Amino acid sequence: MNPKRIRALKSGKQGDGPVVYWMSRDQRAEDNWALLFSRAIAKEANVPVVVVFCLTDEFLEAGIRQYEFMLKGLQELEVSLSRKKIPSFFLRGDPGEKISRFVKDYNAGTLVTDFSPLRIKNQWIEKVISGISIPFFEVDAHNVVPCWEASQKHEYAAHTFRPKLYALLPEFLEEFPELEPNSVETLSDVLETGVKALLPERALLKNKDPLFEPWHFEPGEKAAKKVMESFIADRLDSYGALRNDPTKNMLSNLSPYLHFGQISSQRVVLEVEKAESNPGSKKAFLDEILIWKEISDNFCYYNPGYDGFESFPSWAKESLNAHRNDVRSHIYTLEEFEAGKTHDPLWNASQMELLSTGKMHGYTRMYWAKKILEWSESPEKALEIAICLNDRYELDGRDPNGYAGIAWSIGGVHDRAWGEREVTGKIRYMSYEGCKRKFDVKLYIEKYS
Ligand SMILES: Cc1cc2nc3c(=O)[nH]c(=O)nc-3n(C[C@H](O)[C@H](O)[C@H](O)COP(=O)(O)OP(=O)(O)OC[C@H]3O[C@@H](n4cnc5c(N)ncnc54)[C@H](O)[C@@H]3O)c2cc1C
Repeated sequence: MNPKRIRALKSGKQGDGPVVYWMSRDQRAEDNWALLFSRAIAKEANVPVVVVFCLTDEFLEAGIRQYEFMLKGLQELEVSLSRKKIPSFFLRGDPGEKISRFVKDYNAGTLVTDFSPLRIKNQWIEKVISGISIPFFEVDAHNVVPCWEASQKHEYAAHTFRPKLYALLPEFLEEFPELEPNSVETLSDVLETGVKALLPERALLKNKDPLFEPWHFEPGEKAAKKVMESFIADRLDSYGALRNDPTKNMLSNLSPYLHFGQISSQRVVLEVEKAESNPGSKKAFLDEILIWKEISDNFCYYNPGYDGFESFPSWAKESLNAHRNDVRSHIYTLEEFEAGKTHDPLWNASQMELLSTGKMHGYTRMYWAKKILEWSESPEKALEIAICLNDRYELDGRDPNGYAGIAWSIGGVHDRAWGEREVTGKIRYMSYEGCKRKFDVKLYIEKYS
């Protein structure tokens, strides 16, 4: 148990009651350092470990697709924690008021949470800390190398992050010890009432018939294991050569599970490393799941304004500002962008895939966010438009990967300066003709009418 994984947010009188794990990011029972450390703290005090998960007033900003995925996995997680003699409690309200009241009504001895770098979690922590006196710990249960330990500053490129992370990989890439067992209404009720509130906001194709297709990704820890095994056995060999072809789904499709913490990324990394495949495909996949995923936490953790023009690199701010007054080829409102009402059939196909499946191909994720920059009055409104559609419609959205990916596409964050254009300046450019050379755009457009 590496102590560099756990940080202290409040040092108080170490309480005399159950250690409470505040699940936020990692919604799984296996391979969870926050769950394995809380048990270790529990055993050192002879008190049973418990889990509390808060259902917040911020789900109504997303849709049914995200609400169902999370709650269905929780129903499976609740059963799993029961079989390990850990009781799971679910509260519906403000985490600051709900958690503070809970630790008092149950005589919590120690409080543990998993690590999110997002602004909304720092908001919740501010409230809880001001109303509790027991010690408050957090564990990075989502990154292979803990976010604060990998780097002490914000990195400007991946070629600088890849040595700093791989030099610490032997310290932190290791097997999970098992979760030894211990010595506010039903979830189905909450799913029922939540669906009703969100229902008249459901995305609808034309009229009546809804747009989302929930049969693409089953939620839960067990489904994620089947996904990862199917990727390694069937899709890992050709990852490095086919990841950039949207006509073929040769990606791991792990992001909906990764975002909700329904499978630990290190569990993925251990099995990839031990498996024989195309060595280049292994090299390409490991870079995405270790370098680019864990640098996204670094961007969000070390930039308080990660979702604004303020966090862009200086060369990109200077270039974009010099082109704010250029004429734009087209301008679309958010409502037009949502429905896929653009003059680009490649963009409209990309939007239609997101609406239908809640997951959009990683390659077109760059084209789709750069045309938003090309068709917006200012880069600021483009950042808002890109954030709005991503968080609303992506299964894996509302994630540090999303903001880092969007900041990469719009402001060149973790990228370099390129040849100047109008409107977009030095930012990397992706043309309609360029995508035709790399993959058969005809099938992708037809597949999503
Ligand atoms: C503008 C934009 C927005 C994005 N929004 C999100 C998002 O909200 N949530 C999200 O999880 N990913 C986002 N992605 C990152 C990336 O596209 C997805 O991780 C990936 O496409 C998800 O599908 P996959 O699991 O089949 O990827 P795979 O090719 O199978 O890679 C596996 C994992 O590596 C990680 N990864 C892969 N590519 C990237 C990347 N470019 N940056 C960071 N991590 C990466 C992902 O965690 C991914 O799950 C975004 C990318 C861009 C360019």
